[PDB]
Amino acid sequence: MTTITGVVLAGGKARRMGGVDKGLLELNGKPLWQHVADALMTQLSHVVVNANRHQEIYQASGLKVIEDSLADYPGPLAGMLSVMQQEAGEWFLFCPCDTPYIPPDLAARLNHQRKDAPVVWVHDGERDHPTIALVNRAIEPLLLEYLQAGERRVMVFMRLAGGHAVDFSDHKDAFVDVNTPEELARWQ
Ligand SMILES: [Li+]
Repeated sequence: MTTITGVVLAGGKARRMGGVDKGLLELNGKPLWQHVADALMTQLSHVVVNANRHQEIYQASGLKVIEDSLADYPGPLAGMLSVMQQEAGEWFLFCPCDTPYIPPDLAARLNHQRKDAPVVWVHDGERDHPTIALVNRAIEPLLLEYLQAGERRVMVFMRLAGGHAVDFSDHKDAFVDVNTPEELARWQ
């Protein structure tokens, strides 16, 4: 019913008994994934989270938790596909669980700059963030074919799908990512 579903990508696998659950690390008392979810809810009515560990903890804030298919495909594309297979609706705005400062015009600017492409993603002036991506439904069969072929590379896929980068270089620091607990400590 709404146009774009927001999706927080809070990782798959647990390729050694998980280890650190990055989405649940807390920034000012609030799990990183929830910072992302709250920022997406500012701009979108329907937001879900892809998480494959500690699902009960993710389920605590009342959002739908989507788990990866048993295919166990590699990398962030696997979560994107699992969500498209389990959610209706024509557009998805994906964002990883570690970029807590994403801006309230993320969806609007990506949509304004889509210019007929089926996929666009954020470029922050220094690097591509191909997992912060507005993706049309039509990408679902292409993703499934790519992952079934044994591929994993995210940027390569986004290029094959006919996507382009959208320039968010004017958004100072909105796309900083917190990759480690060590990094997290610096933003408290
Ligand atoms: Li554990």
